[PDB]
Amino acid sequence: MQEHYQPAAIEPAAQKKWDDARISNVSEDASKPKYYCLSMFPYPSGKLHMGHVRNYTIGDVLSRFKLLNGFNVMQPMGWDAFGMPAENAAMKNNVAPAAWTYDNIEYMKTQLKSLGFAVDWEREVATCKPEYYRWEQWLFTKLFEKGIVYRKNGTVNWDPVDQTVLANEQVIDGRGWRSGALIEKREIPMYYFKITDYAEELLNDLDKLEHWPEQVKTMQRNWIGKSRGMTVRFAVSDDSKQGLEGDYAKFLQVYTTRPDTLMGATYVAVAAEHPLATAAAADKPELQAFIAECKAGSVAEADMATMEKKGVPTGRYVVNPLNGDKLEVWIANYVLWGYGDGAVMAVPAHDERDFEFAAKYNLPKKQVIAVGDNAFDANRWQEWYGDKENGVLVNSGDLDGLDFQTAFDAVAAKLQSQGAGEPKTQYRLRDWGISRQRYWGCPIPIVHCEKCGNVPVPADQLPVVLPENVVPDGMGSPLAKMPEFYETSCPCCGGAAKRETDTMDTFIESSWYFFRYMSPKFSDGMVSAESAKYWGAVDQYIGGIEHAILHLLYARFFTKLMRDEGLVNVDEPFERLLTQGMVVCETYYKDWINPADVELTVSAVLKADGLPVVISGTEKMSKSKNNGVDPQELINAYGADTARLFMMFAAPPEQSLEWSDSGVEGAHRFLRRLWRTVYEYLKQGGAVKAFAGNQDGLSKELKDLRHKLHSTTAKVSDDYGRRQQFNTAIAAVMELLNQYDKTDTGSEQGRAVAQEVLEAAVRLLWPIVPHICETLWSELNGAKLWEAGWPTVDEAALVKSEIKLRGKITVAADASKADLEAAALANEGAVKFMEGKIIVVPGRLVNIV
Ligand SMILES: CC(C)C[C@H](N)C(=O)O
Ligand SMILES: [Mg+2]
Ligand SMILES: [Zn+2]
Repeated sequence: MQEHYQPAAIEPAAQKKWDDARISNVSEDASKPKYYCLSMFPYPSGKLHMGHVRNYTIGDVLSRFKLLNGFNVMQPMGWDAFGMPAENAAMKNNVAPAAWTYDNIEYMKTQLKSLGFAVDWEREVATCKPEYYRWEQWLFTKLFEKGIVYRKNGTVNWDPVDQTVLANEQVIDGRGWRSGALIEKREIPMYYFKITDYAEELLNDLDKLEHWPEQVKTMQRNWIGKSRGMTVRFAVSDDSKQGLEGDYAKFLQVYTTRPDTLMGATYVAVAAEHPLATAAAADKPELQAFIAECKAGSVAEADMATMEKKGVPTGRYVVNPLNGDKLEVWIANYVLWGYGDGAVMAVPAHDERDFEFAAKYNLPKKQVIAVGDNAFDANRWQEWYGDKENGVLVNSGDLDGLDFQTAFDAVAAKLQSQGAGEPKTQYRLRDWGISRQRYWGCPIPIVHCEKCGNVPVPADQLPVVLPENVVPDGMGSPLAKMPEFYETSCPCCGGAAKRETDTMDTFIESSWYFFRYMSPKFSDGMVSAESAKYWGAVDQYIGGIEHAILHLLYARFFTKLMRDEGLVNVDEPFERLLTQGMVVCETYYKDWINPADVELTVSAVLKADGLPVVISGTEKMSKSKNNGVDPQELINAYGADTARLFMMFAAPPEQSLEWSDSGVEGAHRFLRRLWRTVYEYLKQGGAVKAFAGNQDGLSKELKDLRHKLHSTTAKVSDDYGRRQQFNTAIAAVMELLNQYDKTDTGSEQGRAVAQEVLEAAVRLLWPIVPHICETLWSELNGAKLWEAGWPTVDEAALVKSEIKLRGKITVAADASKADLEAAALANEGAVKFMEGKIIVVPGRLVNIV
């Protein structure tokens, strides 16, 4: 054994031992219980960043822990390789996006192998390869046949200068980004997943996920936005039919989730495109201007709640079918023409938005809900104005006194009798548009034929191959200009036809890749049933909260689609879910300087020029402030184990991790100490059989150390398995070593206990720093570490020794105050001096007066 810790020595050899042993290359082995630990696979955008290293070390700790508990553990990796990164690099460097990701793949793959993650590289996928995306094309056509995917016209943001479609985030103040020209909204045919059909199943199944963090389930429910409310029809007043045609001359229909407050509607509001809006806007020019100002506007959800609510009166009127009030119809910029009806009611007394609107315009407010003896101020919104649970109706005539749900059922009753109303479920969830006017993406398997329409490619012809020898210019979609690509035959009639040229939302790959890992070379379908039956569902998923909504929702949706196709039998893909916290680092600068390029003394200056540089604040490692710390700088300088140890110890996984030079140093020093402990131990005796069995007759000191050992093993087992707090687990192992350091392990029995401590410590840290632990282990013991398995808790080591003057009794050391006092009134010498308060002094006397 060398005296000095050399990570650059032992880390490649350990990996080679693990590789040669093929401990991570696993099959569908019924001779072992399966465990599927999955980390969110990366975009091959170039190199790894500290976020990758944190995410994948967390998954590897969990994987290795289950491995040492004998599970058949699959920890797969692969490349989410479609998207804009490559397309952008293709413009920047005149290289094909394929060639640019593959170069990133083989680099990041050796970068990951370098870190020693216990990963089944035989299960590696790359989503940008035909043998992968052919299967999402296949499912696309299957669902397109059933109408679960359909074609309809949707609006997009067209930049008439950059000449492509822009995302609703890449538009700034109504204009483009790299062009900044006035966006043209254009109606183009597009493909959708009918995810609304699965809304209720996606909502209700969340309850099955007892091991998901509730916030993620909460975020998923709010995005689906189920509501149980009422459709309500308002008779258009006789004087207000001027210009109204058809069923819009008859009634204004709105949706509401507070029909219990229908007696409080003081006006109504219609979208800019509403027939009543435009029928009023004929002879009134200022309404036509308002309608145009609304049309020329963003529709971003974030822009909507942070928007000055604006309305205009119309002079048209409708009648509330409950109390006969005459209510003016306003046009308002918060009403959207597409979400159910194009119009809402407004109850300012019990809806804050309606309250601020009515306070701006001096519109009336009618309190119809009261909450106990709560005073009500018409010029002061308070939280209880919107109480759906602790309210009963007031100023509502024959509806006074009912709670929400009783008044709900009564208003439904009253409205249905008149026919003017019916209950209705609604969801904010829209359908999932998957078409992208982009090159580097899965081609959409549809061929357009003038005779046969939009026909899907037969399963025999799949894949529709994306040509890789392309360098997109950003001035269009190169597929739509490649006749050698889009020109084809019709599969139904054999005549001239053109392929679809849009590609798919790259969320499509990440929506089913966890199943493909079960059989990534299977050629007869998405996933062989043999592997799907064995692996079932992902036992543990690890990723960032940036995917808690859309990616998880799409992954769950694809699971239930794939189930309903009979490809899998699970309903939900991820049982356990762990959200990694982000990694932050200080920034340095008008001109942001990578920290490794900086000499930071109290002060801080450049690394080259040596001139004073500005030490700015601390934030997520990014490119916007050039504070990403390349983990390759970390591995070269301290080894992989120091890197993994630093991030697992710096903070709990869910919490943000602050980069720290002294932190990495400490991690490396602790590994240096762990190395020296074993070396010093073997220098004065060499290996011996670890202590085991009855510990009676061990000295008090060695007994305590065995107590500290097996209590540590229980707490590290708990921190790995249930709490998933790896920082406290590492702390506990440091506490054991500290007590060991203070324990005279010189005797024969002392060396046996010392051997027990060390053999447990290296196995307890192996999930975090396996390179040094694998090395130290084989220097302590000749068996395979993975075959010796996770250390067991010796519960005997946890039982600590037991503790007129009438007599003396023996009680336990962890006894109760009633435990000692109970034996006092049953002692022989006690009853002899008692003849039919009890001052119990723990550790001395228990006198009974
Ligand atoms: C699960 C995937 C959506 C993860 C994604 N490829 C990422 O690197 O963030
Ligand atoms: Mg269950
Ligand atoms: Zn045809």
